[PDB]
Formats: sequence, C-alpha cells, structure tokens
Amino acid sequence: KKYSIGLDIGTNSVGWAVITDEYKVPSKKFKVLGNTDRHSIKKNLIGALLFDSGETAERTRLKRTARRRYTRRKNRICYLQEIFSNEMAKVDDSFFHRLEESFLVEEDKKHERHPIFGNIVDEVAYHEKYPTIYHLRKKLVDSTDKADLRLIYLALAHMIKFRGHFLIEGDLNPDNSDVDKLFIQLVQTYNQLFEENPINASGVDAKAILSARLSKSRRLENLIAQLPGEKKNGLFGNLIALSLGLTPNFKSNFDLAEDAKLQLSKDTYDDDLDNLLAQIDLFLAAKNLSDAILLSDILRVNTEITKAPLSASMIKRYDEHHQDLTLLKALVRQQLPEKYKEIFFDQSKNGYAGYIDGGASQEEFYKFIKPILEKMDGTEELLVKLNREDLLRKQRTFDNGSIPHQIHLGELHAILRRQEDFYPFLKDNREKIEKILTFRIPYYVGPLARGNSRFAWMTRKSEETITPWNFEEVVDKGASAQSFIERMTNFDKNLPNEKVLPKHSLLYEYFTVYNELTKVKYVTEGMRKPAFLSGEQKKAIVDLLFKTNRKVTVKQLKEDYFKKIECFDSVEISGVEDRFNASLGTYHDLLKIIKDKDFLDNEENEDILEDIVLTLTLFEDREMIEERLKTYAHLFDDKVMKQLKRRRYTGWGRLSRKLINGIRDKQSGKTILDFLKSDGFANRNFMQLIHDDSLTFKEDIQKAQDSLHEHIANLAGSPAIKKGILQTVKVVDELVKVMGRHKPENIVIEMARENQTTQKGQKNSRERMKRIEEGIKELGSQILKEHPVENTQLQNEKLYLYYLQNGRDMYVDQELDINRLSDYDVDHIVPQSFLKDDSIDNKVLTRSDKNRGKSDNVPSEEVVKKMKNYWRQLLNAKLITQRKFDNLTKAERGGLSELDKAGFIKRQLVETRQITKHVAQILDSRMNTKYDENDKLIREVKVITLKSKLVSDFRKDFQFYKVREINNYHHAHDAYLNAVVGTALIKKYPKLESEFVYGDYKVIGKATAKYFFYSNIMNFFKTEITLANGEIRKRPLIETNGETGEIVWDKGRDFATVRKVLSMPQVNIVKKTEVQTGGFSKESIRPKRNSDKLIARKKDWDPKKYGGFLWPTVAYSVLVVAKVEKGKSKKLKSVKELLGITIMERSSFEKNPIDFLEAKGYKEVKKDLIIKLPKYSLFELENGRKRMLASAKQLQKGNELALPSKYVNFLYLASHYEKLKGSPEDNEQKQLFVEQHKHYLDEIIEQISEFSKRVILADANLDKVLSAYNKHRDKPIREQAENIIHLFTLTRLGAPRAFKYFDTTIDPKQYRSTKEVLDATLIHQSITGLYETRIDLSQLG
RNA sequence: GACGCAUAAAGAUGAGACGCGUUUUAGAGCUAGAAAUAGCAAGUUAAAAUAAGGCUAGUCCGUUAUCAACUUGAAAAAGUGGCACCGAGUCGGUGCUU
DNA sequence: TTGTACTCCAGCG
DNA sequence: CTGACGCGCTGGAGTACAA
DNA sequence: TCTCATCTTTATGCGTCAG
Ligand SMILES: [Mg+2]
Ligand SMILES: [Mg+2]
Ligand SMILES: [Mg+2]
Ligand SMILES: [Mg+2]
Repeated sequence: KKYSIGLDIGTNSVGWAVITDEYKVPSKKFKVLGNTDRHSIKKNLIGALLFDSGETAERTRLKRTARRRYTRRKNRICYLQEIFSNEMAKVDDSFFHRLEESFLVEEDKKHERHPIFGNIVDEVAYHEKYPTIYHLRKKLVDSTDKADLRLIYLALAHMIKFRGHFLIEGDLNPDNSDVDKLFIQLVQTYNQLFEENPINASGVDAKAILSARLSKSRRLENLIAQLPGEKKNGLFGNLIALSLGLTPNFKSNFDLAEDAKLQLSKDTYDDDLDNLLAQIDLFLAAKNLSDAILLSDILRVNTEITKAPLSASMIKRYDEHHQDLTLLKALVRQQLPEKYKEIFFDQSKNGYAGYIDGGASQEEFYKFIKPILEKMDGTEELLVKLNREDLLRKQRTFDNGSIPHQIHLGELHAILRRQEDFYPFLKDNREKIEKILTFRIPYYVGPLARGNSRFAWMTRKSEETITPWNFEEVVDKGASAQSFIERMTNFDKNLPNEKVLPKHSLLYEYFTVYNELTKVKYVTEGMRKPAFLSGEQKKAIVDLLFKTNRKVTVKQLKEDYFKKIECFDSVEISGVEDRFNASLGTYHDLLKIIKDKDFLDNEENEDILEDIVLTLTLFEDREMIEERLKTYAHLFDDKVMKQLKRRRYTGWGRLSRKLINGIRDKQSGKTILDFLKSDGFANRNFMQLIHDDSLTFKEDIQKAQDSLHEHIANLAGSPAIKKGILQTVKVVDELVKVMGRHKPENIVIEMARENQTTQKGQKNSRERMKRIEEGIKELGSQILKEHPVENTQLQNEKLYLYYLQNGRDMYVDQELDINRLSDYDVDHIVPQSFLKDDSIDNKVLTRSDKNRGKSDNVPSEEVVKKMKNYWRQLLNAKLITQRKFDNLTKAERGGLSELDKAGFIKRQLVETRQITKHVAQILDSRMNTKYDENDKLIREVKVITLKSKLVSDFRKDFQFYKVREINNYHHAHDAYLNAVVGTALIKKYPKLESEFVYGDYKVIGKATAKYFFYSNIMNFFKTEITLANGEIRKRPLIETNGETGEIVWDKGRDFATVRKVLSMPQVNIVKKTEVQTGGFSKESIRPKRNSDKLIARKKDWDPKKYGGFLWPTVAYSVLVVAKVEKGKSKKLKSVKELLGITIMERSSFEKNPIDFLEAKGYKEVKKDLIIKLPKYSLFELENGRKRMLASAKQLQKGNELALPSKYVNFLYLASHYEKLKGSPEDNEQKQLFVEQHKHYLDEIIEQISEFSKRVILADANLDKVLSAYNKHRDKPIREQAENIIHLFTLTRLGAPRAFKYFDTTIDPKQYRSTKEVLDATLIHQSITGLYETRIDLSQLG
C-alpha cells in the first residue's frame, strides 16, 4: 500500500528508489512486449537513469555572433562593390566577377585565372612592384599620381574588410598628431601662456620615456633630470596629468584658471575644460600629446614623414624579415650545411619552412630555432631580435588586435584625398565610404530583423531597408535602447504584471532603510525592556544621520543622537550589527550634484526625481540621456545638468513602485512605506504588512497572481537545468504510474545545501578590500597610497585583478596602467578549450599581445622561470592561492595532460543546486493539487529536502561506504539511503516535520547552533555515542516515536534489510537514448584528396579538388533491410546493416526516407522495417552480454558489474589508509580488518576476470592485467588497492578508456564492429527501465 | 524553507566588434637532366568561404533545450503494462486473479 | 576486396 | 512559549596487415 | 580577446513570514 520515493539528482544522473514503511524495496513481475518469447520479467524498484549533461547556449551564441559578423562583413564588401561598380565597368568590366571567382580552380573558372589584371605579365609586375598590400597602401597614401582604379578598390577593400577595433572613442588623427616632435611647440605654448618666459632647454621627447616603459615613475624623474625643475606638480607640459590621468577626481595642482577635478583625456576629461570653457593652449596640446603617446605605444616608429604609419611599420617588418632571412641563410650555409634541408625545406620540423608553409606559430619557430643561433657564431643581432620577439615577423599576426580603427580611417581618408581629383565619383561619395568603414551597430539596438528573429527587439520608424547611411533616420534608437533593458529585467514577484525599481532609486533606498530601521529596539536604565523606535524618533535619526553620512555605524548613533538628542548616558541597541546594512547613497550623490537639500527633501518633486533616476539607470549614451533629461531644464541650471548626467547607475531591485508606495490600505489609507515610517507601536516591517490579515495588502497580492513542457519553458536561466528537471519529473510520475496511480506519503530529495559554522561562514564571506589590504600590507607596497579605492569599485573584475597583482603584469615584469584597462587582457590560466574554470584562481590580468601569444596552452616554461619569484612573492602574501600557483606553474609538471582534464567542475555543483531547488518546487506544486476553503494546501505528498552531510555521515558511520569507480549503482544506493533517512527522520520527530518538509517552517552563533543541532539529530541511529568529554552513552536498541509507541528503527532487522539491498545485484541502470544534435563535423578543414569521405564545403565545391570537412557526427542509426547491387556481374544481394544518418542528412532522410536510401545505393527497401536507433541504444546478446550503440560503426559496454558489498567496503577501507581522521581505535580496527582480509584482493581480481571473460571479451588485456598483478602482488596494500580501484575502468559501463596499473598502461579495446548486434535482441527501456519492449532482430530479414 | 538588505564565492542569458587560424586559387621558379630525381633560388601577401544551406528575402535565421516502444492525433497532446510469498549474479521460483 | 588492429586527430584568443 | 535530550569522461581517420 | 547590460544558486550577518 503506502510507499515512499527517494531521489538523488545529479547533472548527468538521477537516482530513484521505492521503499515501503518496512524499508524494503518492492519487486514486481513487469509485463514486457515485443516479438520475443519472454512475457514477464522480475524487476526491483530501485535504479538510476544516466544521461549526457545539458550543454549551455554559450557556444551557440558565439557561433551565431560569428555568423552575423561574417554576414555584415560580406555586406560591407557588397556596398563597396556597389559604389564602385559603374566606374569599374569602364576600365575592366569583369574585375569583381574574377574577384568573387578567385577560389575556383582554373578549369572551373569562366574568366582568366589571374584575378586582378587578367593577364600574367601585369600580375607579375604588380607583385614585383607591390610584394604586399602595405606597399600598395603606402604608395596610394603618399604618392600624388593617378593610379589604376583596381588597385584603389583593392586598397580600400583590404581596409574595410580588416578594419580594427573600436575601443577608442576619440578622433585620434594620424596625419599630424603621430609625430613626437610636438614637445617643442608644447613648450612654446607653455612660454606664451605662463607669463614668466622660461628657458626652453628641450631635451629628448617621449621616446626616452618609451625606451624603458610608459609610466609616471620613469617619465617624471626623466623630465625632471633633463630640464631643471621649477614646479613638481605644475611643470605644465608632458605631464602624467596630460598622458595617464590620476586615479581619483582630484583637483588641479597649481591651477591657471580654476581648481577642477582631473582625469585621463579619453572620455571623462571633456567636462574638465570648465576652467576655461565655463569661464569664457596647454590642454589642446595635452590632447595632442596623449594622442601621440597612444600612437607611439601602438606603432613603433616612422623615420621619414608619411600619412600612413601603419603601412610603414609593416614595410619595416617586411624589410627586416628579408634581411634576417638572407643573413640566416648565409650563416646556416657557412656553419651548419646539414641543417639547411631541415629548416628551409622540411615543413614539419617547425623550421622556417614549417613557419611559413607548415602550421608552426611564431613562438614555436622561436623555440625551435633559438638553440641554432646560440650554437653558431655571428647571431648576436638575431638573438636580441628573437628576445624582443621581433625576428622574422609576419604582417598578418596575432598581436594586430591592438591597432584601432582610426588608423585605417585616417589612411582611407588620405587615399580618398589623393585620388579625389582624378576620379570625381570618389569625391562625390567620400563620406559614404568613410561611413562604410566607421559604422557599427550599437549593442542596445541588436539585430536588424523584421519580426522573424527571437533575439531581436528593435523598432523602426519606417519600413525602408537599413543601410549605414540611413540608419539614424530609420531605426528608432530610443525605444530600441529602452527595450534592450526592459526585455531583460525581471518582473516583481508579488506583482507579476509590472516592472521593478532601479537599485539606486530614492524610493527603493527609502524603503530599504525604513524596513531595516523599523525593527531597531533600544534600551537603557530608564525603562525595563527594550522598545521599538517611534516614527518621530525614526524621522529624527534619518534626518540627523542618514542624510549626513554615506555609511553610518551604531557607534555614531549612540554618541551623536542618543547622547545629544533625547539625552541618555548609555543606550544598548538591538536589531542591528555594528554597521547598518542600508544607506541613502543616492541622496548623498544628488546632494553633492544638485547642492539643494530642500529640493530633495520636498514631497511634491519626488516623481521627477524618480523618472530622473529611471532615465539615468536605463540609458548611458550621452545624447540619449540629454534627450530624455531635457524636460527638467526649467528646474535645473545648465551647469548642474552638465554635472548630473554623468551620474551613471546600474542595477535594479526586486520590488515595484505600486507595491511599496502605490497601493493603499482601504481602512488606514497608508502605503507600505507610510506604515514603515510610522505604524504606532506595532512597528511592522515589510513581511508583516504582506502577511498580516488585518491590512488589505494581502488579498490584493493574491488577486495580483497547463502541461509540463510549457511549465518548463517559462522558467528563466540556463537551458541545461531543464534537462535534469524534465528527467527527474518523468522519473517521478513514471514511478507513480508503476504503483497503480497511488501517490506516496513523502518524496525525499537530496538537496545540495550545507550547514557550516558562523565563524567559518563569516571568514569565507568577508569583503575583498580586507584581502587586498592585508596582502599589500604583507608585501609592503604603496599602491593603495597612489591609487585610493573603496570596496565597491572592486566589484569590477579588471580593477580587482589589477589590485590582486599589485599593479604589475605577472607574465612579464612591467608596471601596468590603471586607466588603460581597456587594452589589457584578462585570460584563463587553464584555457577554455581544455577545462571550464572561471574561478579567481584561474584568472590573470595581462597584456594583450602576451595573452594572444599564449594561446590554447598553459603559459610556457620560459615565463615560469622568468616570473616564478614574483609568483611566490604573491603566494606567501596571501594574494594568490596554492591552486593559482599550481595552475600557474603547470608547465613545469608536464603542462596539459589527461589527468588535468579529469575531475569535477563547480558548474556541475551550481547546476545541481539550481536543478534540485526547481525539482522541489515543481514536485510540490504537482503532487499537492487539492485545497479547501480553510486550509490553503493539503499535504498529500510531503516533499522532504535532506542535506548531503546527513547521508554522508550515515554512510561513514555504519560502514556503508561508496566509491564511484566500480559501478553506477551508487546513485540508486544514495537514493535509497535518502529515502530511508528521510522517512526515519520524519517518523522519529513529527514536530521537526516543519524543518524538513518544503513550504513549512518552525516559528554562540545562530549558524553554529543550527550546525550542532543538525549534527546531534543523527545520533538516534547509533547504538553507542561518544560525547565530547570522551565518555560513552547508550540508547535503546529498538527506537520508538516517543510520543507514540509506534516503532521507528530496529537496529537489528532494519540494518540487516539495509545491508541486504546494498548487496542487491539487480539495479535498473538506464542510459538515455538520445538523437545527437549540434555541429555535424569537426571544424578543421582538410586539404584536397582523392578519398570519398571528405564532406563538401559547398554545393559546387567538389572536395576532390577543394578539400572539405571530416569526422561527421551521426544523428542516429537506421536499420535497413534491402538488396545491394554487388559484383561485376551484378546480382541483388539481400543484406541487413546499420547506416548512419548525419546531421545535415537528418532533414533530407526525414523528408523522404525511401529516396534517401535509394540514393545511397540500396534498393527494394522494406519501408516498415526501418528502425530508428539513436545513440546508446541497448542490445542484448548471448550469456547476458549487453552492448550500447555509440554510433553506426562503434559499440559501447553495456553490462554493469554487481560487486558484493563486502568487497566494496574492503576496497574503500584499504585505500585512504591514514586519512580517515576518526579515533585511533577505529583506525586500528580497520587496520586489522584489512590485514586479516588481504585475501579479498585475489577474490576481487577473480570476480573481475570472470566478469570480463563473460561480457567484456578483451582477452589480451585480461592476460596483461593478470600478469601485471602477479608481478606486483608483493606491494603494500595502499598502492595495490588504489590500482584495483583504477582497474574497474575496464569493466565500467560506457566507452572503453585507457587506464593504468602500477607501471603498465593498458590501451582500450575498441568495439569497432556493429555486425553482431544485427541478430541481437533490441531493448526499448522506459524512463525508469521497468517497462521493456524486447525486439528480436534475428527474426527480421 | 521562503522573503528584504549587506558581504561573498561559483555560474548563466543577450547584443555589438576585433585579431588570427584553415582551405582553393593568384604571386611565370632556374639549371643538369632518358630519371626515379639532384643542386640552386624563393618564402612575409591578396581574394573567396568559414557550419551544407532556408524562405516570411531580413545587413534575418540555421550547433541550447525537446526525443524509450506501441495506439489515437496534422501537430500540440492523450492513453497502454495484476497481486502476495520464498529466494538471489544482473533476476529466478511458487500460489490466487480476470 | 573485406575485416581487423594500432596510432593519430580534434578552431582559438 | 513552542521543537530534542548529556555533481564527469571519444568517435572517426589513416596506415598497415589477416583472409 | 574586448565593450555593454541583465539575472541564478549557494554561504554567513541582521529582521520577518504562526499559532
Ligand atoms: Mg547527492
Ligand atoms: Mg589566455
Ligand atoms: Mg550518486
Ligand atoms: Mg541535444
């Protein structure tokens, strides 16, 4: 009759078990279907479902964004071809046609094989005249002659296609500001404006600063040494104020016009010209010098004047590459003649032939070639150029991500200015071409769809086609940027039909303070008991404290209000810690801006304040903010408007305006904030207003308030959790279907919450400012002195990593600049391609080029010996952890390896937590579907949420040990123990039912007391318990309910029962059969070959001539019974095989299976005999041997070894020999137990041998492992038992993997033959696997 | 075991961009050569594609989630499988029931 | 001409 | 004034032999 | 790799949600 459900939910696995009130697992004769002779199968009501983990949409999003970027780049090229087409038809009408056609082979080309000129001699002359594209670019920028229009198009097409980054907002003109000689007119301007006529003893320019590094600590001392110092902070020229602005908004030092705050001249210094622009040049020349130092950082040098410095630098790279190539060839011919064939001809040994023609990168070439220069003579210049990473460089290389788009814009503008006179159409539409370069769709606009994309949100003023020239007059940008945010913020939970407040709203902060404040109780010698603060007292302390301090402690309250106002000698205050958690930060910000306290304290003007904050939180683009905020121009002056629109806010709360201040009680007439301001002597906080039935907010909230799949689709978050939710819900209701539609008494779910100590929790959750402070104090730096910061700005991860590394890069030894974090790079230590780890222990802030070089690898050995001292210097300063140092020094230990990949990631933990919480929610809503007028919900099924510590202690205290390496039976065992502990706990203490059941509630540190309470609950299972004094205590061997004589736990029969079912051999292990979805093949593109296995990259691109993809992914296999035209004298041979349907043939096969099968060469196909066989399809063979269908040409292991529980306990006990950490008598008792039972090892190996000879059929590996055991049978028990722990990989269900013994490494035995399963018995297992449909495939065909 | 705030950690979702990488073609290889080839020279760049493709034809979409078998249903979705006892090598045996 | 067995391959910052 | 008890883990390509 | 935004689940501090 009555029964219970136990669940153990994981990311790749759900465990399930059915128990009775007697803790026994039921067993039934389940009916089986199919054409087989079997009609009934005894199955046990315990098992586990296994499935592949759900993938996140990160990779799909990246592929989609790459697709859109490629489409828009092609559209840019199409616009340029359209704007050139009519003039191009005059000079060579087939130029663009050949340009599209360059990929095709000569016999497939319609035009001549030479793309540009259409004839060989002119093409050779072009390549001799312009070896690279940068020759052509520099020639078109610098020369004044009329060039061929084809070269013009090639130049601007190369410029538009590869356009560079958009991280710089300013103009950054390279025509005149790129020159470093501007120091001399800077000091002329200094002499003119500063009326003292100083001597302009001009020394070296900023190149002397850039010789070592660009920083204040070199520039200031260098310029003070070069010219005599007359004013340290007021030298007025080439300052750090003009180049790399200060960290705070500090006032100007030795001001000329006014004292105003200073910053970097990128985007926040435009409002800092109010010294003169608000009262009506060194600052214009300061902008020029900052632009100059940016260009000299980005670009090396140009000796001869030019308007295209990037092409000049590329030309210098080409010339130095040619000179070094000639020198290297001469030296290698003269000194090592035998090595020339390897370096310059063998393209697989990472030589120069491997660096151009092969796949070797720049650093691999440097590391292979570096010993060659050291052993030969005359290679000193090559050695220093290699140490600077400047030897034999290419032009298209990984560090070209740093050059901004403004350099290409200036070069494009120079080309158009040179060529406008000869071609009038260039001058007619110059701005169109510059717009084709410079246009970029804003992130707040998104895709430009027309109602056919689920990712688009933009609205448009007109239905015209969107071009970069008419983007402003078609796309309504304001509503698009609004809907960029309103589509992403959540609704209010209590009021589901309207939006939440911003975090920095004055109403939200007011509600937060008045919610925290209204429960503060004060006591003194005056009266007997603490009393709540009255509304007048609350208003007085808010006006006296919270509007005068951004952050306030209780000490200031005690010594300033209660000492002075309503004077008392000493007051004790409860309800708050040392610091109030709420603060009126926005009030202080707007008081600092507006300079009108009365304006903020007014009640009538609260709505415009709210809309101002809503605007300032929604929008961030400058024109947009002033567009919305111009309505308030009749209250605010122009300067205070220019200051207020800078106050950027981000973050939104959880409640709505109607909730906190819109709805009113029908009797009292007060809002929720009105009650928090004053509620008489009740002083009710927010939860008390929303749950007291006296106030009328409650039923208003209830008036404010279907199949399973749509109940899943509407819940937000990652789609990966939906897989686990759906699988476990299907498990649950299938189990209810199994037991005759009867609901359980209770469902026990193993939830991943813990309990820990108050001190431990507070130590693990302290603010990161304390971390930075004690680390910097330990290493004794002064970085915090020069760059002040608070705890709030460390939320930004780049600034946090900058303070973590003590202002320096930790890959190379140079000082970082805090104001230029846009170009520095945050990289993962263990790369994203290998292991998913976004922890702070895996993140480095480094320079961009050094990250781009360190690609898809652990940082190499050389940088480890370079910076290993600084890594230890940060390690002992508690700024980086031991895991961070281990990952940083991973290259010393062999680098990337198979062992490094193996392991559990924290994303599994977070995903499991989200899953099991949602499972508890959905099962509670589904199982309890009935209610009455008086009781709001009937507890038909009590969902019980146990924590992992209780079940872990139950396993570790009664020798029910688990390891994951032998079998997947541990999930079912964990589910069973979950159910047993849950039902025994809910039966032993009926008045703790509200603690564990979902939706119910009960009423030294609090967490410490709760942790001890949870620890002391489990003791009633035990027979003898040792108290903390070391003295034992007894409990009855039969446990009872206490309030009733009903019996809850027999330490005899029930322990025998729980031992019986943990040795239970038949456990329903089901691998979910899934049709594969995703990319159809591996992304690597293989060269041309005569093989037929290459996949065509395009419809007209034959892979025999163009290459293509390989390694296709099969969606599912299909059993086909048909005739094959075999033989030269052809006859129709009837035959049955599997055929793999790939991803791109899935739609074609589903559209018409018959035509697709005759397209593959089959004929006379039986239509009704087509069986869809997905991945992990289960088949059954002789002697109970089961094979899982991995693919159409590869099988998998499908049998599970049911090892006895005594061997499992012995294997867990023999390993972890000296790390149990119990008591010495326990440790000794396990020691003698494993020493007198050392013969269990041979029994385990005999069991493994019998199981493998039965179902695995890897005889060679079996002889190998028996011989290797017989070699190492005299080893200590620890290493042995650890290696038989590894040994079950051979017998583990799944794919055959490579394990290892003591020294021998066993290669996997692959089942690359799906011929045997064609005469097998196909098993169609249900979600729980209890219902089966066995189809005998030998009767087919 | 839920909610508001403060401090954490570990993760998700969407948009806009950049730099490489891979492939085919173009960048006339020379000499000795019956040659299988050998010697020498050269190498840095460009185009096109970057999921096949799809139709509502947009500067849009196409790698997440869904998916045992059978009977209905375009699909959505609905429905289909006795119990008790004694045992255990992946489940077996015995006894009532329509 | 068809099955096997052993080793290598796999977009990324 | 409330209850008790001292979370994982490979299929396909390429080359080389048995018939 | 960069720049913008929005969330989620857990761990502590405080308050609260009931009869
Ligand atoms: Mg668990
Ligand atoms: Mg990196
Ligand atoms: Mg488990
Ligand atoms: Mg899928």
